[PDB]
Amino acid sequence: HKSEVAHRFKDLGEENFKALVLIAFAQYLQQCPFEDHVKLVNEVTEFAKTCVADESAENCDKSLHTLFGDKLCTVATLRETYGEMADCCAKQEPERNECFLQHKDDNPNLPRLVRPEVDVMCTAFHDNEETFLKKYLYEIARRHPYFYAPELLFFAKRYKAAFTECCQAADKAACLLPKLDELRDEGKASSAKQRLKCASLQKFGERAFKAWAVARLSQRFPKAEFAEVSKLVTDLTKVHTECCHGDLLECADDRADLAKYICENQDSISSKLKECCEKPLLEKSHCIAEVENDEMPADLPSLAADFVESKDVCKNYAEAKDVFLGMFLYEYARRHPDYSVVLLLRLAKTYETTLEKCCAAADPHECYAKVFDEFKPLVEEPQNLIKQNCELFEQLGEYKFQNALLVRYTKKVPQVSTPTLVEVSRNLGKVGSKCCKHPEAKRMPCAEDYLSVVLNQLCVLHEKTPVSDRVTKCCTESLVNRRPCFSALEVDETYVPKEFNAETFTFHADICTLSEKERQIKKQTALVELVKHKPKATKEQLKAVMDDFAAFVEKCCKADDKETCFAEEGKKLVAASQAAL
Ligand SMILES: Cc1ccc(C)c(OCCCC(C)(C)C(=O)O)c1
Ligand SMILES: Cc1ccc(C)c(OCCCC(C)(C)C(=O)O)c1
Ligand SMILES: CCCCCCCCCCCCCC(=O)O
Ligand SMILES: CCCCCCCCCCCCCC(=O)O
Repeated sequence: HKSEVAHRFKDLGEENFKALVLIAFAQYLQQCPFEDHVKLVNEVTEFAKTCVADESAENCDKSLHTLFGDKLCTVATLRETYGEMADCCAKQEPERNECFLQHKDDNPNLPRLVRPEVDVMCTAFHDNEETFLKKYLYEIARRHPYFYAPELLFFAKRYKAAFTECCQAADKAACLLPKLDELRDEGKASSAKQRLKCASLQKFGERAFKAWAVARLSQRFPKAEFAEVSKLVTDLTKVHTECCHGDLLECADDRADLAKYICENQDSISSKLKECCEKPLLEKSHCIAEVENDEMPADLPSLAADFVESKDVCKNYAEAKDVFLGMFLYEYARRHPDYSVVLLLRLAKTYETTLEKCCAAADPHECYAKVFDEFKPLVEEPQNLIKQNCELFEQLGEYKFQNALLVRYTKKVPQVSTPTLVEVSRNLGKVGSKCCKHPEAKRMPCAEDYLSVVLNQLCVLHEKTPVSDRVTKCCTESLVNRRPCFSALEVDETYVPKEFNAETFTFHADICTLSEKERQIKKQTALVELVKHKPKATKEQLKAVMDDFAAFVEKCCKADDKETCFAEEGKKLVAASQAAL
């Protein structure tokens, strides 16, 4: 209205406003120390409060984009520190705003953030809670300058909950450390998913995006009508396109506007939105993105009527193909919330191929008559992969599951580096955890969401140490072919066992006192190495060498002459194994 800064202040509230302003500057002034940022926040906050007191006070009618840039431009070492960024200040708005968007830093070469000791954290949290929370807010934002600010704030609030609860329990570290572990992983996945969505919008184009969204929205809002779903999809395409361009306030406005539309139209969308639609602006859109699926309408027709039997299949289709294809997607997805989106895209692509062929025939009905038979194999390939894999995760536990993967994937592509093999296999294990805990109906969606980041991370690592043609092929396959391509790779039978290195298999009882995390990685590294030298070992025959180590490392670790037990029985464990494999 009259004062944008006043409006935002009154809507977010002071606490939220302060945290968001800190995030906003942190992501642009990535090198300025925490103290300089607290300074800007307080200066910006004092000015806001003057505009809340009196909306027509001086400078209160300036745009928030204008006020943000001005404040960026008053930083004294701007030219010194950020170089080219300072030349943005020589421009008029809106070219100045656009100039700042281009000069952030994806890789600020800052040191790794080190998790202090539990008691060092709980005493810092008790002493100056705000200073403690906000510094960590600063450190994350400057390292993820593209992370959507409100989402980062919601994480911060969770961090607060964990420290509040655990810094008072008997075993602090037992309470706090799994929580820190979950939050970090979930924040890393959210960050990768955000950048991957924008990368996918450019790589694959707007058609692919609309197809994906139709399917997803139809699963979540099965009672909505096609036209309403398609109207939602049109807007979300704008929103994602704006957000990916990078301007935080424009992204926030577009998201907030969509949430308002949806909340003013719950009757046409979903019966599960009531609670989200009571929450304050800051949380509404995030709440909606996570709402559970509506119950689908009872007693829906077979898709056969409108898509196989009807006389006007080919006539309906040729009039507007993507509309007709999107109605198919809509009708299939609403009945199938248990499917992955990509599966639904494979079915729609199958239907599209058949109509392209058969609508040219003299008797289209005769040609496309058996099109639904073509769906059965596509549906069962990923259901079988889920059922089977999730049986093993229920049958081994995370760690042993992880070990089974290491063997499988090293045997498949034994040229991949050991750290990549280890990182990715461990992550795949964690996909098991997040997803096999869900009932059938939620399995394929869960696996799809997390696989997409895990497999992407594997591909990104792979572009930079390319050892395998077959891996490269799957990383540059189509959207729908990527995961099936991975699943299809055969064991490398034409491989050459890796040269033996005595040191690689040598443990120096360093092992008995390491964190369990490190003990796992070390065991897992060697397991990979084991398989890299002896690729031809058999299931039951490997379990042999593995169970030698099982007992070995246990007896040479019980306090005593550790040092030479790992020197003696070790050369004894190496030698027995080479001849046995
Ligand atoms: C092919 C492609 C290209 C670009 C993007 C962003 C894609 O993801 C769709 C966004 C998913 C959405 C709509 C946010 C949801 O699940 O609610 C897919
Ligand atoms: C660590 C690594 C190295 C090399 C490859 C090829 C990997 O592929 C993982 C495919 C995962 C999936 C889709 C669940 C499957 O097994 O079918 C993994
Ligand atoms: C310098 C002022 C920067 C202020 C940025 C904070 C406003 C962004 C949050 C808007 C609330 C969330 C909207 C939404 O995503 O639904
Ligand atoms: C290795 C553990 C990962 C979790 C269990 C395997 C999941 C199989 C994936 C099936 C669905 C993938 C999505 C798709 O391509 O349709």
